[PDB]
Amino acid sequence: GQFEVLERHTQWGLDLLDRYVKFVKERTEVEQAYAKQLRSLVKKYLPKESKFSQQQSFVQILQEVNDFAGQRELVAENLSVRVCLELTKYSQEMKQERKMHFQEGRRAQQQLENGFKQLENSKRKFERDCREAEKAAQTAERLDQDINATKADVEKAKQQAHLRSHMAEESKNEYAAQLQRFNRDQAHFYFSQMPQIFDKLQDMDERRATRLGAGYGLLSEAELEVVPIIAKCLEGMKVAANAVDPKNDSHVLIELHKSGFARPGDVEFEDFS
Amino acid sequence: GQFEVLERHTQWGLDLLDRYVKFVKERTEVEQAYAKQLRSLVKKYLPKESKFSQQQSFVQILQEVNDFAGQRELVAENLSVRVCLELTKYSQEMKQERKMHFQEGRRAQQQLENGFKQLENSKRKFERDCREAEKAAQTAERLDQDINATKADVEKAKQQAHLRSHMAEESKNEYAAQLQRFNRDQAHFYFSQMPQIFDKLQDMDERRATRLGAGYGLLSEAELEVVPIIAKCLEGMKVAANAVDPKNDSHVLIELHKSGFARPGDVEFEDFS
Repeated sequence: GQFEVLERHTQWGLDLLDRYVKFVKERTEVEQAYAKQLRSLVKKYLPKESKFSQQQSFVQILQEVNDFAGQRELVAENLSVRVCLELTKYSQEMKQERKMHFQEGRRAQQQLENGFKQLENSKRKFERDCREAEKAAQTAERLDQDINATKADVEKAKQQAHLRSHMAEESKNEYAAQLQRFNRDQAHFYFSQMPQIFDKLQDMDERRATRLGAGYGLLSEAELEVVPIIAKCLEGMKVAANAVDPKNDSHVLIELHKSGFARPGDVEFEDFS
Repeated sequence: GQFEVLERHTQWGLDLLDRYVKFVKERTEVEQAYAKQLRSLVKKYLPKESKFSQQQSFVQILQEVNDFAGQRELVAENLSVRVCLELTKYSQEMKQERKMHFQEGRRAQQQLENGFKQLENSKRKFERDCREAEKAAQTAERLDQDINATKADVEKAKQQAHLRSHMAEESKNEYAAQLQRFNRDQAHFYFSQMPQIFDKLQDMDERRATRLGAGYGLLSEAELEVVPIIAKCLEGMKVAANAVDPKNDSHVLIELHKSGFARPGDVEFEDFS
């Protein structure tokens, strides 16, 4: 009974494993689609004038957003490897080890069942043999009481009875031996054989569970790894914004252009006379 | 000259403003599409068995990922407000203030140009008036030298000359006054009038530049604001993974099910005889 339960439960353990793997695969894809659009966006507004801080910082910011997208691709990459690829391989291993333990258990059950079939046939053969001996005893008996039967009639019927009696005895002994044989095997089957199989499944199940736990961890671990650089990115944007020097951009304007500011002097008198 | 340059430059300042606004709007949309898929994902694997830590932590993790999506929506929300909405309104204000300063400048140029047209007409009228006086002087002169002309011929032609001479003098004075008038205005135009307009455009431009700088800042500021909760989210996932107690889940299994583990005893002997 504890066999069918472990069977459904260990299968459930692999199913959950396979779902987590599936959940991370999609997380990976969702993450990548995002980074993609982030790249595209940066492409769309980046320079196809660039002397003023205003136009400068905007580039520096587009740059850090572009780096940020890089970090997200890094997470999608690591998860895809440390989790999906690895755990998918590991789920295949455990799916197989599980199969092996159950085959060993089934073989154990089959060996005992075959023992039971032996028990059965010997009991049956004992029963029928008992009936014959009884039917042959009733016959010999009745003639024995028939004062008109001959001594030969009694002798013959008695022979058949003694004969069937011995056969029932022999059949009884094989039934008995078989019973003793079966009971020991069954006892041993439940005392050590099944417990030993249960241990293996408990061991494997616990290993998958622990490994599934580490898989859970890789989800947050991949995020944590990129935390520092994402912080670098954010700072890079904060400095860029504070780099915008409005009063100085003005200075730069009335500079490269001033050489064209002509201040016309007084118009002259046109004496025609 | 410095007018047309400031004209193109201040327009460029508003254009860059409008591009940043545009860049953030899309960032907002890219961010939202991401959070959406993140929500959908969590929906897809969340519970439509839940007694084992393994199934537990997975939910707790799906929960924190779901919260994470919330934080991203929060950023998309804030940017959409503090940047897009606000700066779009502000770009409209500055587009209008800019228009106003240039109209004031154009009016200044038109007033001077109209002054020049006055100068011109007076010069022209002086020139033609000079020629007449000259043509009339050559006529009076020639008759004056003609010993066969009469005194009347000379007198008449001289009258016409003196007359045209006075008209040329009067026209000269109006040309002169006009010149003095124009030169002062032009001088004043370039000394104070245009400088005063330039200041206003410099002031406005610098204000848009500074404001555009703050807009740049809101990009990183919105990220920083959610940094703490995103950290909470990551921790929530790390604990969940470390909460997976494999050895204890086993315990929970051979519990709610054990009441069904029947250990069959010895089969009994069937004495038929």
